[PDB]
Amino acid sequence: LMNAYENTQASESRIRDADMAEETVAFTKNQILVQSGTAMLAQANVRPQGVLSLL
Amino acid sequence: LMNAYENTQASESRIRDADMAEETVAFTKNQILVQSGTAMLAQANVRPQGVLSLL
Repeated sequence: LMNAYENTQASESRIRDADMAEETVAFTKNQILVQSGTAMLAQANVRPQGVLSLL
Repeated sequence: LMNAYENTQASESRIRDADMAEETVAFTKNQILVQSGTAMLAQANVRPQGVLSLL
C-alpha cells in the first residue's frame, strides 16, 4: 500500500500539478506582449491627428 | 554453510548496495548544476525587457 500510494500520487501529480518554471516564462512573455500592445494602441489613438493640419 | 553464507552475502552486497560517498559526490554535483540552471533561467527570463524601450 505504501508503494502503490507513492506511485499513485506521483502519477496524479504528473497530470494535475503545474510546473512553475515551465510557464512563468510564458507569464513574462505575455506581460511583455501586453505592454507592447498597450504602447502600440496608445500610438494608434494619436494616428488621425495629422488630418487637423489640413483644417 | 556459515562461510558460504558470508561470502555470498558479500557478493550480493557488491551489486545491490550503493556506495555512499561516490553517490553523494554525484548528488552534490547535480545540486550545484540544478541551482546554476535555475539561476540562469531566471536571469534569461528578462531578455525581452530590452525591447520595450524602443516603444
